[PDB]
Amino acid sequence: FKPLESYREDFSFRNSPAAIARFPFPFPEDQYMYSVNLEPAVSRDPGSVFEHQFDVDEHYVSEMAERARVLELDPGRCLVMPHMAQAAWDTLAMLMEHLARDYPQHFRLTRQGDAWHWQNLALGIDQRFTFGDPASLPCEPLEYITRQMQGDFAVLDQRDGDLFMDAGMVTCPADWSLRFDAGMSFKQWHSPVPMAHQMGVFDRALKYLLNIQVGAPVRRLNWTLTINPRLDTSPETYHEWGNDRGKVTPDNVGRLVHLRVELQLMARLPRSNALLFGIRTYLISLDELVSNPAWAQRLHRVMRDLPDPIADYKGITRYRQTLVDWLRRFDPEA
Ligand code: HEM
Ligand code: NA
Repeated sequence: FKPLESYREDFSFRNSPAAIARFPFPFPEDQYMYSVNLEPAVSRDPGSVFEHQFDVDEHYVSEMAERARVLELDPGRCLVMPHMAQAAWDTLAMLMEHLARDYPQHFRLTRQGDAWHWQNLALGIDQRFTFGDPASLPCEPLEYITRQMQGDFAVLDQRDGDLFMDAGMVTCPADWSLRFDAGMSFKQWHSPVPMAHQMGVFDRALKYLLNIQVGAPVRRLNWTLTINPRLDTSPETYHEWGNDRGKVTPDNVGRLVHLRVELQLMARLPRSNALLFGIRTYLISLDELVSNPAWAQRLHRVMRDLPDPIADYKGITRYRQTLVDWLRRFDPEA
C-alpha cells in the first residue's frame, strides 16, 4: 500500500509501474462495439486482476478512505431493502472467505458456528461478531463488509424471470445512482443505453445471468473515460465533476483524461439465491497508458472510430476531438 492518495481535490492518485502493467486494458480490437462479452470467472494469469475473485491492489487503503468520505456526506449510497438482509449476509460471507484465503497477509477469518472473528490488518480492524445478528456489528452487514472491499456492489433479487436492483453499495458509479435505480428490473435500469437493446445484447445477457449457478461465476469488462482520477462520478455530485469535461486542452490530455475500466463479477449467493454484481473500478491516466505503445495506438483507433451514440452516452463528446488529435501522435499508420 502506497501513501494515501486522493480521488478528489488534489487528485494525488497515481499508478506504480506494476499497477500500469496489470491494468485491464479493455480493447481486443481497434474498434469497440457492445456485445455479450461474458466469460467464466476462472482464476488465470498470476499477478493479474483475473487471479482471484476479488482483487485487492496497491490503492486499497486510499480507496477505502474515499469510500468513507462519500458515505460521510451521503449514507444513502448504500441501501438494502428488508427482503435482501439474508443476501447482505451472504455477500459478507463470500467476501470475507475469499479475502482471507487469497490475501492472508492482510485479512484473517476464524469461525465456530456463527461466532466469527475477522481481522483486517490493512485497516486495523479486529471484529468478533455473530453471523446473522445485525446488532453485533457497528453497521448493517452489506455496508460493513463493502467499507472494506474495493469497487462497487449491486445485489439483485432473482424473481419472476428477472433481476431487480434491491440492494447495493454504489459510491464510485460511472454516472448513475442506486437511489434512482432501486427496485428496477434488468432491462429497465439499462433503458438509457444506446444500440444494445435493438441488438439483443440485454435479452441475451439476462438469460445467461438468470442461469448462473453456485460455484460457476461469470465476468466481463466495461469501460469509459473520466476527467481526473475521480471515483465518485455520480449524479448526486455532478456540480463537482461535470464541468471538468470542459477543461481538456491539447497540452493537458495526458494528465486529465483517464481510461476507466470495470471488471465485473456476477456470482450466485448460496443461501439467498440472489446474484452479487461486483464492479471493480480501475483508473489509468493517458500519460501512464501511452507507456505501452500498443495500447496507445489501439486507443487512438478506438476513440477516432467510436460510434457517435456510444461516445455521447459515455460522456466523451465535449473533449473527443482534442483527445483524438493527441492520441494520433502514437499511431504511425495514421
Ligand atoms: C446485474 C448485472 C448488471 C447490473 C446491475 C448493471 C447495471 C448497469 C447500469 C446501472 C448501467 C448504467 C446505465 C445508466 O446510464 O443509467 C449499465 C450500463 C451498461 N450495461 Fe449493465 N449491468 C449489469 C449487467 C450487464 C451485462 C451482463 C451486460 C452485458 C453486456 C451489460 C451491459 C451494459 C452496457 C453495454 C452498458 C452501457 C455502458 C457503457 O457504454 O459504458 N450490463 N449497467
Ligand atoms: Na466481434
